[PDB]
Amino acid sequence: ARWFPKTLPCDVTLDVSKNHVIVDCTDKHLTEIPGGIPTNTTNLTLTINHIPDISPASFHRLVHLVEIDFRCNCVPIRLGSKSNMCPRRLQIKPRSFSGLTYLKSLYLDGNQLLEIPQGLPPSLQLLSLEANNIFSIRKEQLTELANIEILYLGQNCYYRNPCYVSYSIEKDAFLNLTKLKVLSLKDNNVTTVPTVLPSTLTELYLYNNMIAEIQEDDFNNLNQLQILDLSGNCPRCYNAPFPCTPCKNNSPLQIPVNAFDALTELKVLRLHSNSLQHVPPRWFKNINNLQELDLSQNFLAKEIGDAKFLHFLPNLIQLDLSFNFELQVYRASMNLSQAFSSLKSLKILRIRGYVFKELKSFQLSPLHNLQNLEVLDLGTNFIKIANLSMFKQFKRLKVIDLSVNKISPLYYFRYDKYARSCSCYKYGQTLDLSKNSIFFIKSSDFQHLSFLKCLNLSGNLISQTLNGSEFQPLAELRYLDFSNNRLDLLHSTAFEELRKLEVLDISSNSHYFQSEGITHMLNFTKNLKVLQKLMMNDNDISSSTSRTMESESLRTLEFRGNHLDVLWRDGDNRYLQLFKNLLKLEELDISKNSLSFLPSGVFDGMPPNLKNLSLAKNGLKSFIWEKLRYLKNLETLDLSHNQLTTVPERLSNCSRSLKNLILKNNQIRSLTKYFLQDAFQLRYLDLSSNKIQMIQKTSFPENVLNNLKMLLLHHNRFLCTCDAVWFVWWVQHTEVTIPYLATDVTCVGPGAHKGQSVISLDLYTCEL
Amino acid sequence: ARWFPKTLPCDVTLDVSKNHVIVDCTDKHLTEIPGGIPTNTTNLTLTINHIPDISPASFHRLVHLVEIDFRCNCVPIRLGSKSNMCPRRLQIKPRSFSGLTYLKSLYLDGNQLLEIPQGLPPSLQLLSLEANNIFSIRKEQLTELANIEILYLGQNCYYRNPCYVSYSIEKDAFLNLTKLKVLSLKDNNVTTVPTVLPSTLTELYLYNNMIAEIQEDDFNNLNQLQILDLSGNCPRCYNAPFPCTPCKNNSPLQIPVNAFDALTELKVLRLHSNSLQHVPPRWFKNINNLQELDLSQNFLAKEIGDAKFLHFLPNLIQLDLSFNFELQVYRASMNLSQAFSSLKSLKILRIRGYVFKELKSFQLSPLHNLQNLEVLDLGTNFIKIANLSMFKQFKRLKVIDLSVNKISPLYYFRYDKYARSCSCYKYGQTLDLSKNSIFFIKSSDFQHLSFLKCLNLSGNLISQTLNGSEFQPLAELRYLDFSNNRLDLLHSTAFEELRKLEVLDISSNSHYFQSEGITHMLNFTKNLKVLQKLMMNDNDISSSTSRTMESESLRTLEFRGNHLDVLWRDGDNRYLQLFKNLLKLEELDISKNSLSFLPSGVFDGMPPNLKNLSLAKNGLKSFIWEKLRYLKNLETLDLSHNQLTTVPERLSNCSRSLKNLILKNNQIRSLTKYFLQDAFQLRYLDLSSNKIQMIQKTSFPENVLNNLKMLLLHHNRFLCTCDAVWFVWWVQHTEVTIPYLATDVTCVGPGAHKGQSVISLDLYTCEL
Ligand SMILES: *[C@@H]1O[C@H](CO)[C@@H](O[C@@H]2O[C@H](CO)[C@@H](O[C@@H]3O[C@H](CO)[C@@H](O)[C@H](O)[C@@H]3O)[C@H](O)[C@H]2NC(C)=O)[C@H](O)[C@H]1NC(C)=O
Ligand SMILES: CCC[C@@H](CCO)Nc1nc(N)nc2cnn(Cc3ncc(C4CCN(C5CCOCC5)CC4)cc3OC)c12
Ligand SMILES: CCC[C@@H](CCO)Nc1nc(N)nc2cnn(Cc3ncc(C4CCN(C5CCOCC5)CC4)cc3OC)c12
Ligand SMILES: *[C@@H]1O[C@H](CO)[C@@H](O[C@@H]2O[C@H](CO)[C@@H](O)[C@H](O)[C@H]2NC(C)=O)[C@H](O)[C@H]1NC(C)=O
Ligand SMILES: *[C@@H]1O[C@H](CO)[C@@H](O[C@@H]2O[C@H](CO)[C@@H](O)[C@H](O)[C@H]2NC(C)=O)[C@H](O)[C@H]1NC(C)=O
Ligand SMILES: *[C@@H]1O[C@H](CO)[C@@H](O[C@@H]2O[C@H](CO)[C@@H](O)[C@H](O)[C@H]2NC(C)=O)[C@H](O)[C@H]1NC(C)=O
Ligand SMILES: *[C@@H]1O[C@H](CO)[C@@H](O)[C@H](O)[C@H]1NC(C)=O
Ligand SMILES: *[C@@H]1O[C@H](CO)[C@@H](O)[C@H](O)[C@H]1NC(C)=O
Ligand SMILES: *[C@@H]1O[C@H](CO)[C@@H](O)[C@H](O)[C@H]1NC(C)=O
Ligand SMILES: *[C@@H]1O[C@H](CO)[C@@H](O)[C@H](O)[C@H]1NC(C)=O
Ligand SMILES: *[C@@H]1O[C@H](CO)[C@@H](O)[C@H](O)[C@H]1NC(C)=O
Ligand SMILES: *[C@@H]1O[C@H](CO)[C@@H](O)[C@H](O)[C@H]1NC(C)=O
Ligand SMILES: *[C@@H]1O[C@H](CO)[C@@H](O)[C@H](O)[C@H]1NC(C)=O
Ligand SMILES: *[C@@H]1O[C@H](CO)[C@@H](O)[C@H](O)[C@H]1NC(C)=O
Ligand SMILES: *[C@@H]1O[C@H](CO)[C@@H](O)[C@H](O)[C@H]1NC(C)=O
Ligand SMILES: *[C@@H]1O[C@H](CO)[C@@H](O)[C@H](O)[C@H]1NC(C)=O
Ligand SMILES: *[C@@H]1O[C@H](CO)[C@@H](O)[C@H](O)[C@H]1NC(C)=O
Ligand SMILES: *[C@@H]1O[C@H](CO)[C@@H](O)[C@H](O)[C@H]1NC(C)=O
Ligand SMILES: *[C@@H]1O[C@H](CO)[C@@H](O)[C@H](O)[C@H]1NC(C)=O
Ligand SMILES: *[C@@H]1O[C@H](CO)[C@@H](O)[C@H](O)[C@H]1NC(C)=O
Repeated sequence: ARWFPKTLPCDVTLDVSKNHVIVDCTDKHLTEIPGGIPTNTTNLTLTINHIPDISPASFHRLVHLVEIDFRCNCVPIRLGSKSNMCPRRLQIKPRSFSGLTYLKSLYLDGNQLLEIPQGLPPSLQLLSLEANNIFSIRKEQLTELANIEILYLGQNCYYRNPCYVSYSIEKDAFLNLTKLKVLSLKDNNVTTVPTVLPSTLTELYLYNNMIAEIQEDDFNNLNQLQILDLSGNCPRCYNAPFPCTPCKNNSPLQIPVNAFDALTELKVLRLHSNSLQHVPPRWFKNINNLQELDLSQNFLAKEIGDAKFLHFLPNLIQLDLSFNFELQVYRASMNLSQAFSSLKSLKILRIRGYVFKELKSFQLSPLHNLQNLEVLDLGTNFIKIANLSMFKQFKRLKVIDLSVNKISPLYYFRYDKYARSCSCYKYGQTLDLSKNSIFFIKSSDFQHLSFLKCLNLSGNLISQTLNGSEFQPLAELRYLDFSNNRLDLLHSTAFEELRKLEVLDISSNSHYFQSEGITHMLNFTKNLKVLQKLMMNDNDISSSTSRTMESESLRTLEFRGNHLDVLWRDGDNRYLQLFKNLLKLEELDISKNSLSFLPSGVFDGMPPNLKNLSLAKNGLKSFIWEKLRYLKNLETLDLSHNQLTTVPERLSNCSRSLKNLILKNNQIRSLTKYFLQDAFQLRYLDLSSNKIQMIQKTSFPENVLNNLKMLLLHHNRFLCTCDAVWFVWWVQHTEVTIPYLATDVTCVGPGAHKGQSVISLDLYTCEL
Repeated sequence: ARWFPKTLPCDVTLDVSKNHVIVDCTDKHLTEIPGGIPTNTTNLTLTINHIPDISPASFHRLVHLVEIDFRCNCVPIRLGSKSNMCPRRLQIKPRSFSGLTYLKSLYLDGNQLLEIPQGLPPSLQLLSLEANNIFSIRKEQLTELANIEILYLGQNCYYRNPCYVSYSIEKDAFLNLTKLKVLSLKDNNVTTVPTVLPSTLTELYLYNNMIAEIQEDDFNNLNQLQILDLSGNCPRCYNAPFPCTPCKNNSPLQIPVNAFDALTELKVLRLHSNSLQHVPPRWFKNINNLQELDLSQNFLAKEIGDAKFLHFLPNLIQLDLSFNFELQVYRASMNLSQAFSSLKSLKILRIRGYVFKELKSFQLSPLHNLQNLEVLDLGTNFIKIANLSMFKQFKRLKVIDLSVNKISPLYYFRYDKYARSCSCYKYGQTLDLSKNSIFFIKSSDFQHLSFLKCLNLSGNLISQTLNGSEFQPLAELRYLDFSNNRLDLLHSTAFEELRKLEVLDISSNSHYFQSEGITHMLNFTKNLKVLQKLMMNDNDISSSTSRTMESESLRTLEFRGNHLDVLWRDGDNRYLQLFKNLLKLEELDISKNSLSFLPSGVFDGMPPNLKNLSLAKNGLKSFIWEKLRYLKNLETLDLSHNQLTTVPERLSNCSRSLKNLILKNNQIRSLTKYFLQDAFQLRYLDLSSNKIQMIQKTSFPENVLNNLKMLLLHHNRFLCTCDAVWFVWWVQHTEVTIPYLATDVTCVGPGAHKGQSVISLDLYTCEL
């Protein structure tokens, strides 16, 4: 179909709507900028490569460039790879970017640059220089950036990329940048807030620095500021998973009471990890539109009980007061101030790491009349006693998170959560009791909680024989996550009281299935009349008392990580019809079941409307492809990560309906003579990570290839001799999507073509 | 330096003491018996091969053969592999074994033979024909076996190898075999006990058959019988993991009261899975020397309460009454008859699967004065309540097994446990409480059990902050298995009360290490003054409050399955000396820790007496070999299953003490010019499963190679051209142990030599 093959090692996407010709060369092991890049290229990306220098020859013909994303070409030694370390820093010669008069964005992050690149065009609106060795900002170096709007200079002096000296900023360095909206000097060893900053700033990030005190003048002219982040200045270092140095004498970040007076348009204020002991109400005197306030990782345990500053925050949407506990005090109860009732517009409230022994209904009374409250997160508190019926006065809430607690009958601790690199809530009211010490359950525990749509009891100590009476009040429940427990299916009436249950997860409940002679009733699904999805993964199921699983509604069953090779032992025909009576079953995942072979009767004993079947990671050494005729509605068949050596003689003769066939990571050395002859329903074929040497025209007919949405042939043992004249010509001139063509579709031999891509091959010698 | 290379594909071991020249060809993918087998061969083994026939040419010149082990050459379709199924049964032509006048043993198991091979020598003492299609025994066919002593004919007609008809045995078929000591007709569809059997029988096995009734005459002349096994005749099929057909009307195996009268020398009687409801005392009237009695998988729950037959068994050593529960009764208590006190010589008593709610001290009173009692196993009983202090009257016992129970504050079910294929008890008194519902522990729980030397609390629900007061009475404890629990190391005083503790297993206690911000005190080892081995595997440890683990006695630490890549994050120098203060540490396993690279300071921060270190399954892309100089007492270094591409330039310049280096399963394509030059201390090197093409004398000097105990070079990409002239010659003429030489040390190329072994290569063309 194509007259000229695309030999460039980059993915070229055209977007005529926004007029962008995008060339993506991300992680293509390039030591030079490749030749033949389109002249109309607007967005050129060369991220994760080993190009040692940039010169006027680099973007000589690409005058229409609007963005250059030249990131991580010489990433610092500690942040980057150790197998392929950068020998020398990126060298930018003069007049490299001056000729590109249309350049709006330029990312030169992770390149070990010592200074700000000079000679940049006046049309540049965004400049990113993160993870470099630029630790001294001078006014003369910023003169070229007259029209810059976004400027990232962070991660230039911190534990992962040290500079061994304090960050220096000349007085009024950013002042004459009259269009600067976003400025970020995060993770830089900055000692004072740089002044005078331009009034047009909308976002300012000075987090994870050595700023010990804020002056009252530091933000006197930032009347258009929306986001301010002064986190990690005098940090709370208890259990920090990174080198953490707190301020001397355990003092907090000293912020004057009138420091935020000029910030009338402030929406987000992040004071995370600042060792604050008090929050003065005077801070929020002129801040009426504050929507997000993060006060996590401070010493505000006593302040949570008084918190007079909450009366000055009626438009606050998000409030975070996590990990504020007194280092050596295990409180008896949580004391929330009555001022929390004045937070009329609050939707999310997170108070993790408060650390208290007992939660009571009256302790959450300041939160009763907060009509817009959606999320109440009291996780990681080590709560031992909590009457779950107290949440009957919180029916309007979407999520009630009590995860990681001791109730019985990396986000807040990571150094930089916005670091740049080179679920059942949709069902309704969720009550998360995951990672808890609940060992026994009864109907009275879930009393007055009939409104719940999802209950996550994952990671608990429940080692009970459920008989259909432990969740009687949970009538509206649609999702129950019972994973990482010790479910004992002695009675087939387990879970029957949950009549509106659509999804049940009983994965990683292997305990009773590991010991011999224990009764297991897998026929418990018959009583659940509206169950759509069931997961019983990693349960090590090798035996069952019941021979059949019945259900008139189940559409998806995940039986991964079990021992169906033991149940379907050759000669034992008892469990071959285990999934047959699941009449509406469309998806069955029976991967990771040690099935070296499939006995006769497994295909006949499959349900009638089965569409997607996965036999992946089983170690299958043989497969009777002709047996796929029994599976009349088969669309997807996943046989990845197996030891299969051959493909069927004629795939169309094995299955009339098969659309998607995944054979990746197998021992296939050759395809049959007429493999895809008349396979008209086939739309996707994966033969990657195999040992295929030759592919002929008869095996891949054109009428079948043209209907394919994608064909994967990468990581194969292709021999590129004159016998492979058809395959090399077809691959080069086809319009079929074949991923990784110019990076992992390689000739293993003969001699000269070893390690060469098939897309850049020229077999003119085979026709003289 | 051998003069003639050993090209035979079998391991030839010489034993001049017993004149045995052993030739082992087990699993060598042979389609013919290989040529050049030594003439003095006594023991020839050809197990797991595809040799289609045996003829007089097979053992023509091997006249000194005392044993032929020709097993699993045509294994039945259901028992064997499906990728390489046998096309036709093994064909034995006439006069194949008649010429071998010294043949004493002949195993022809798993070959689909239809009849007993005829023309065998008169010197044969053992003949095994298991897993074949011989289901009709005639007297004329056993004429040739006049001097046979051992004869296995089982597994010829069962679910894994059916015959579709009952097993037929002619009357007095084995009677004239006047030397027959062992006879086994197990798993054969046998309907009646064959009569008259020869009086010289010492062992008889008729288990897993259709014998519904025993006649009083069946064993009237077996006065020399020691072992009798009539198990699996009228079996108990509840939760059987194999096709199980019980006798009609739930009737047991009908055994007359005087059936065992002539068995005066009987030592072992196995009546497992016979659906017995009563055990008449009259059975053991003339059996005074019975030592083992297996009555498991029967319906003897009520009989355990009366058991008058135990008065006729004073010399019984082992008694098994497991899985005798009434299918639908959960008893309140265990009722053991007072007749158990008359078992003076009993050492092992197993009563698993009795199924009862509460164990009380007085219920075990019949076992108080049994002075020789060593093992009391009451596992798989679902016991909910049991005062552990009751075992104070059982100090003499070696093991008290209460595994798989509900106590809170494949052997019995496999078809044939003797099927032929093609721990802390040494410390002292063990109390096994594994796989139980114990969620909380205190000193009073282990009161009066100071005598215990090992306590296995593995697989329990303990989610407690141990502070050194939960095991105060356990003063003599040397081993504590606390694996598969939820250990919370809040206090560094955990386990300190166990002062004589030598081994501590806290593996698979990942729960609290998975959630952020939780305090973890790994320095708890300092208080344990005699701890020799500590295992903290699969705990997902990514953070720690303490920076150093201290111990003046710990010799072995297993830290597998953790996140040392997170603790030793580049730039974070805080946990690099975590294992340094473990001064007597000789073994450290830090495999499976996601360590793609080792930061600088890990080697310097290692303990001084570290002998063996494992960095296996880490995904290591690079390794600074020169850093091994810090580890001055290093003998073993295991870097298996990693992504290392190169070996050091000079291994001698890296380590002066390294004896064993394991580099299996890596991406090494070539060795450095002078790799093992002057590395005289090396005694073991593994370079198997790598991509090495060439090995020259400069990289592998002979003075260093000759001192090696073993050198593994299998599964490599060896190119066998004239440049590899030295490697092929050395490998052919060396006495150094290289395993898998004539099976997996193969030439990948060029053309002609593809798939050929290097041992059978002839490079005479490279020297003309
Ligand atoms: C962040 O900036 C501070 C400076 O504001 C850096 O601190 C300084 O770091 C250097 C190098 O580690 C220290 O110098 C050394 O001092 C020792 C002890 O006197 C001496 O033996 C060495 O030869 C060397 O001179 C210096 O004392 C230290 N100053 C202070 C006040 O701490 C810090 O390294 C920077 N961190 C990062 C990650 O960039
Ligand atoms: C080795 C034991 C294997 C298995 C055997 C179960 O058949 N037992 C068990 N299997 C599993 N997975 N968990 C447990 C927990 N405890 N038990 C013992 C047990 N608990 C209850 C009964 C009921 C007794 C009363 N019965 C009736 C009640 C009235 O309407 C008719 C049934 C229901 C079972 C019988 C019983 O054992 C005999 C278990
Ligand atoms: C997110 C919480 C992380 C961590 C914080 C503590 O490291 N807490 C915890 N870490 C871990 N692994 N487990 C648990 C279980 N409960 N808690 C809460 C808790 N329990 C006890 C105390 C004692 C209070 C009294 N104190 C005494 C010591 C001696 O001088 C007198 C006071 C000992 C600790 C303090 C405390 O939290 C403040 C845990
Ligand atoms: C090509 O470069 C332009 C200019 O940098 C990118 O434009 C940004 O697009 C996003 C999404 O529409 C906007 O939010 C930004 O405001 C745009 N930036 C500027 C400076 O206009 C564009 O995304 C790039 N194309 C691709 C595919 O990455
Ligand atoms: C070689 O064959 C002889 C004869 O079958 C084997 O001898 C048996 O050895 C075991 C101990 O290993 C004794 O218990 C048997 O009584 C011996 N049988 C006979 C008939 O004497 C010998 O083990 C074989 N050698 C090897 C290495 O397998
Ligand atoms: C065990 O022997 C019995 C006969 O004693 C076999 O039973 C017959 O099997 C055939 C084939 O399935 C049936 O047509 C007969 O009706 C069966 N007869 C009876 C009485 O059951 C049985 O198949 C044999 N089993 C094995 C595993 O060899
Ligand atoms: C809550 O804390 C305040 C101090 O911040 C204290 O005065 C008050 O008594 C506390 N409330 C309760 C119920 O303990
Ligand atoms: C739990 O709280 C409910 C009221 O919400 C009450 O009826 C019930 O008795 C309480 N249960 C316990 C065990 O305190
Ligand atoms: C339950 O919580 C666990 C974490 O504790 C999480 O992995 C899982 O996805 C949750 N369940 C649902 C349905 O979201
Ligand atoms: C269900 O189990 C509970 C708790 O053991 C019990 O009270 C109840 O009677 C049981 N109901 C049935 C029908 O088995
Ligand atoms: C499950 O199977 C058992 C027999 O093994 C039967 O008694 C029980 O009624 C079955 N349960 C259902 C829901 O079909
Ligand atoms: C087919 O089912 C598999 C699971 O077996 C799933 O991962 C895949 O997304 C499904 N594809 C379609 C098109 O439904
Ligand atoms: C398979 O192909 C053969 C030969 O054309 C034909 O006889 C047979 O009916 C086909 N079966 C199916 C299911 O297509
Ligand atoms: C033990 O069982 C016998 C019947 O076998 C019965 O007579 C006796 O009362 C039982 N003992 C107890 C304590 O229940
Ligand atoms: C456990 O038994 C001992 C006697 O061996 C007794 O002193 C103790 O009180 C008992 N404890 C309980 C909880 O029954
Ligand atoms: C404890 O029991 C488990 C099985 O429940 C076993 O794997 C482990 O080896 C036992 N511990 C010891 C020290 O033998
Ligand atoms: C140890 O913990 C127990 C509770 O398990 C407590 O009674 C005791 O006072 C504690 N001792 C110390 C020294 O902390
Ligand atoms: C463990 O370290 C903590 C500080 O992190 C210290 O308080 C405690 O004494 C240490 N324990 C031991 C046994 O060294
Ligand atoms: C590992 O070290 C132990 C001593 O701690 C030693 O006995 C053992 O032989 C070593 N393993 C190997 C493979 O050398
Ligand atoms: C050992 O290696 C170091 C580092 O490459 C090198 O400087 C030194 O010369 C080597 N030792 C010898 C004896 O060559």
